[PDB]
Amino acid sequence: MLKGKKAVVTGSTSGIGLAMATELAKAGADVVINGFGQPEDIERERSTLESKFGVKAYYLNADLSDAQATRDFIAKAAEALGGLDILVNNAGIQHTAPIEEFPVDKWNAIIALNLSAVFHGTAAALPIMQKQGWGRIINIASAHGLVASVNKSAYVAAKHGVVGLTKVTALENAGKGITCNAICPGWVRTPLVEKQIEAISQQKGIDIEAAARELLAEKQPSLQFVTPEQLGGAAVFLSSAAADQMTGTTLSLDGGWTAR
Amino acid sequence: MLKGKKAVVTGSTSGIGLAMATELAKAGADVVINGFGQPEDIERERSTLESKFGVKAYYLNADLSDAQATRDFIAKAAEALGGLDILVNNAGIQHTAPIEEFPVDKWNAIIALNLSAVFHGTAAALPIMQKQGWGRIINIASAHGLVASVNKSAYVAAKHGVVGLTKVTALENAGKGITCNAICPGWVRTPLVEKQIEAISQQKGIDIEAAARELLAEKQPSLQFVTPEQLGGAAVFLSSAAADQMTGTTLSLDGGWTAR
Amino acid sequence: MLKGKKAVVTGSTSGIGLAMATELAKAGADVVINGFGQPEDIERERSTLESKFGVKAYYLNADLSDAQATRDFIAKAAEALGGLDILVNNAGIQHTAPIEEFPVDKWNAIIALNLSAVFHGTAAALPIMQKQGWGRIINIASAHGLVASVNKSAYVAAKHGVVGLTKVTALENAGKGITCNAICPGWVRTPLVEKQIEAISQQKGIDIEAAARELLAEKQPSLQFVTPEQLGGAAVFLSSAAADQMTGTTLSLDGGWTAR
Amino acid sequence: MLKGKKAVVTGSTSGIGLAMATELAKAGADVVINGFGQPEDIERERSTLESKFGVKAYYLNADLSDAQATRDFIAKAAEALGGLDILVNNAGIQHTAPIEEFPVDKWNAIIALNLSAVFHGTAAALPIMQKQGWGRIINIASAHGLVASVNKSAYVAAKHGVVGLTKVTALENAGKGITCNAICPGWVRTPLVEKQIEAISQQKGIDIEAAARELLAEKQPSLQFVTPEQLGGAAVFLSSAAADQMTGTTLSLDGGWTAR
Ligand SMILES: NC(=O)c1ccc[n+]([C@@H]2O[C@H](COP(=O)([O-])OP(=O)(O)OC[C@H]3O[C@@H](n4cnc5c(N)ncnc54)[C@H](O)[C@@H]3O)[C@@H](O)[C@H]2O)c1
Ligand SMILES: NC(=O)c1ccc[n+]([C@@H]2O[C@H](COP(=O)([O-])OP(=O)(O)OC[C@H]3O[C@@H](n4cnc5c(N)ncnc54)[C@H](O)[C@@H]3O)[C@@H](O)[C@H]2O)c1
Ligand SMILES: NC(=O)c1ccc[n+]([C@@H]2O[C@H](COP(=O)([O-])OP(=O)(O)OC[C@H]3O[C@@H](n4cnc5c(N)ncnc54)[C@H](O)[C@@H]3O)[C@@H](O)[C@H]2O)c1
Ligand SMILES: NC(=O)c1ccc[n+]([C@@H]2O[C@H](COP(=O)([O-])OP(=O)(O)OC[C@H]3O[C@@H](n4cnc5c(N)ncnc54)[C@H](O)[C@@H]3O)[C@@H](O)[C@H]2O)c1
Ligand code: NA
Ligand code: NA
Repeated sequence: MLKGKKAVVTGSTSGIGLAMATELAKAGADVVINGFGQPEDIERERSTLESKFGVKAYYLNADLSDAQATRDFIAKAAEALGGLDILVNNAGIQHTAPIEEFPVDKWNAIIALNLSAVFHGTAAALPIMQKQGWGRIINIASAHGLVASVNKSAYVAAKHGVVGLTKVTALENAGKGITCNAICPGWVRTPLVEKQIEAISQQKGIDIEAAARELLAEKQPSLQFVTPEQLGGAAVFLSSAAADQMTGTTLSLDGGWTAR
Repeated sequence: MLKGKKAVVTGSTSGIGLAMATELAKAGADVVINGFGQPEDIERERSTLESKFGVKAYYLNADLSDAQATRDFIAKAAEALGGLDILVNNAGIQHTAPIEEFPVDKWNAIIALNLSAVFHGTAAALPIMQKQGWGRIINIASAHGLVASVNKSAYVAAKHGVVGLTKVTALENAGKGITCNAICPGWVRTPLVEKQIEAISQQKGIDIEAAARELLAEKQPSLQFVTPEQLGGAAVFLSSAAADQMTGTTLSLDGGWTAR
Repeated sequence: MLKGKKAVVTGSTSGIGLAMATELAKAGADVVINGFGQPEDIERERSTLESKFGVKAYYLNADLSDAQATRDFIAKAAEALGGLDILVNNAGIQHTAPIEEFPVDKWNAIIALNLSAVFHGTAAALPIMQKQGWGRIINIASAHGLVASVNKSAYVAAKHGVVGLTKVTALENAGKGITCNAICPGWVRTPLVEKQIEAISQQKGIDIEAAARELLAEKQPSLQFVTPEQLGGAAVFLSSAAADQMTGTTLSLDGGWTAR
Repeated sequence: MLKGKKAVVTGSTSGIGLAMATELAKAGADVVINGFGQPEDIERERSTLESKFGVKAYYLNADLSDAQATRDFIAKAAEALGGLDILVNNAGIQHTAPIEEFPVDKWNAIIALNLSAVFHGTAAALPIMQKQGWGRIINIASAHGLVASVNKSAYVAAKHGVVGLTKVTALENAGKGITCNAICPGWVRTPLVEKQIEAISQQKGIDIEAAARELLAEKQPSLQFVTPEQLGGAAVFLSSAAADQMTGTTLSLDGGWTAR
């Protein structure tokens, strides 16, 4: 556990990121959360981290598709926490279309958030971690950082990029007490995936749960979703001493996706 | 933690395997240990698992280079434990030489133990795990299951084989409550590596600790050994609920080896 | 050979790209070249393709860091050639620095050219190839699309991205007569690498050829550079019938870099 | 082309190997063929290589599941040819079953032929190639050297092993003028695959060509078989000067299998 640690999770107002923040707070870390949503919902989440788990929590709104806003977000997060031990670069978006129809603005948006924000956030965090001789950078990539699917050019490119960037970060900081790894989930039933399930259901003329089964069966041999709580557990493991020499690698929780 | 669980670790009389057994016993599992060594040392280890950690422990001697002996070992282990929830296929040997000089008997020995024993042990364990709808198979591969080094033809071939076999096991048992993953360590300073350090030291005419540094610097960017305790921690993570959808993959704890 | 084929090579005014164009022209393709340099040198190269190899050649200046300029370049190339059978996405730049010092504008420039231009060029080319039921898209990635090195965050991220994008392109166009693959070279002694050799030489206080040897020895087991002509040969192979079912993959010509 | 070169192809009495031998003979190499079959068919193939392509051809019967027989085969091949420039390690077998039912003798047979014979053949060939400062070792692995499928434990393990062994061979001989690479095909409609198609057809109660379509659709995005002639073309490319710095890698011709 992580008592005393200071953690930042991007895109933690909902989905995987919120489960990350929750597991980190449970383990005893103070947490900065981030992302979009209804103000009342976000404040309920912030206050819940504090009242359930007895840690400090802060919400810092920053649109991480902007480089300077990301760099400023990290600075503000570190100021709030009084340090920065663990950075989870999680915020991301999706858009599906074939390449020749793929909107240029969607390409740019996905590269900006899913790839460039990881770079800018890392760049801002590293000097803090380097000065204290301890850090964890945990990038949320995807099975799509290792393999491809149709109609996901920007996302697959970005996630592959994140895997590469994770490696560079690790190598540059090897031996310094700082590790960087990429968690690579398969399907997790958040709203990012519910939209894809809904789209299949309309294409096929089937109920939503039949469509969820079809989505799993195509990619994920276990035929079960990965959960946000499982991913939170993986982040806590990466943050532990057992993972001191785990750096520059991918941790796939994907129900067998990448085994075939 | 793993209270009530029944674990078998091959090649757990010393080295990584003994640390695996220790962490599993600490987490509350009963443990079957296995491997060669001085009878008094092995019995001290068995009795220590019991008296420190309050679990049952059994030592079953089996030379796992023999298929039938491996299959019989699993049966005897399951009988002793009253079940079999977690199998860690760890036993292995090494021999370095270039291919054209590599002894045929050493090729055969390394394939037999480092690869075939994983198959035979898995084959024996699976029906037990399938009937109870829960299992963990944890194969100890290597960074050398993903990349190569000179003079390690048999070992690299075997370890790559283990990574492949891990994938097949995972896919065949997808959704059944059984996962199979391969831990892929970089250098860990056991006697298997001390022999290689000694060999460098003689080649270079340097003290042993200088030779250990040279061994690390060539391969392992962190310039630190991975520890057996870290690997034990990884095994405990793989055995946890957070890893229910982690299957068919590799968990590299290698100080950056495979990032470059 | 490629008589009658219509090829476009980005960044073919010098370096690898010019060797690509040359091999394609030798094989009988008409070629559009592209890139920066002295006008007289570029025109000499264009006219040389024609007079040596008896093909048509065109130079179209476009700064491919701009999306619309890339898309317009493809349209103009296809108009010049009367079609578009083979697209080699080669143009790229490099900049070395550690992450926390890595200029934001250099990150943006490298992502724009080395990754985004591949997307925009592919997007523009695909409908042409889809309508004729034959095409080759050949992306020039790197060993750094598969593994990392220090101080190359943007480039490694971009090149990993290219490998991902190559996979998506291949899958979206599977069976259509169009393949997409990524050539992943190790060191090739162009000006992009000569700058790095010069930088080592100054850091170490050694002559340039000693520095070239040091650059090779660190990464490239063969201790020899890959040549632009070899890479041109690989492109010609990818464009051949033997490669009709080679799609979505990487072709490493790297002197062993990625084997270890 | 390969005029004057001396090539050996294991398991070249039929299937992929015979197409390998044919392309090598077409390119001007003398060829030793090997494998089982009807004596009259094998002699017709040998004599055809000579009369169509004007090269010398030899058939040497050796059961390559035996180490010493493999090593002796290489010696006899080199004696027949007057040298040995190109070795294609192709012979292989398949057997499908789940792990817990997988015959021990089939595990042993597949490891012996598909993995160990590659080692023994390489070991025998290397000193010949080392003394002349030129060689090509071309191992026929599979998509199953990179990823898994159910019911193929031994084969996947073996093929992964071959990929590892290829890397070691390459690294040990880096810079010596000898390269070693693994061709990794997807489905090729030989008798090894026809048996699997027939098995699907009986399971599903469908005609053989429907079953062939189902076999492709599951794994191979292009929905077309790879041909033996394509693979022969890849071998000829690997043997060319363009591939002098291609070593230690995999060349996937798999219709997109490994892209997803
Ligand atoms: N759901 C899956 O199956 C899955 C699988 C693998 C990887 N991923 C990755 O996990 C991460 C989280 O995905 P999720 O499924 O929880 O998605 P989600 O849509 O449920 O949550 C996205 C989060 O990011 C925030 N966000 C969006 N745009 C932002 C911006 N410009 N700046 C700051 N925050 C922003 C949202 O407000 C939200 O908090 C993403 O990187 C995604 O690619 C998801
Ligand atoms: N040490 C490292 O750096 C390292 C790194 C990666 C992977 N590995 C792998 O970890 C595993 C353990 O290695 P280690 O370094 O602890 O080695 P070790 O030599 O210290 O221990 C080997 C264990 O296996 C047992 N053993 C040997 N032959 C056996 C046989 N025929 N049957 C049953 N048991 C047998 C030994 O008695 C001992 O208990 C091996 O598979 C090895 O390949 C080790
Ligand atoms: N040299 C190597 O060792 C090596 C190895 C692997 C991959 N690569 C890749 O090969 C490709 C070519 O590299 P190179 O070594 O020949 O480099 P180079 O610097 O010699 O040539 C780069 C080419 O791209 C052009 N170019 C640059 N910016 C451009 C822009 N904005 N728009 C259009 N054209 C532009 C240049 O004018 C030139 O024609 C790059 O993608 C590089 O990443 C090179
Ligand atoms: N067919 C495919 O889809 C496919 C795909 C990828 C890889 N492969 C690999 O390609 C290689 C050739 O396969 P194929 O499909 O042509 O099979 P095949 O069954 O058509 O041919 C096998 C060849 O090996 C010979 N052989 C068998 N046992 C032997 C032994 N003990 N000693 C010497 N020779 C022996 C046979 O006589 C025959 O010449 C194998 O390694 C296989 O794993 C095949
Ligand atoms: Na590597
Ligand atoms: Na895959």
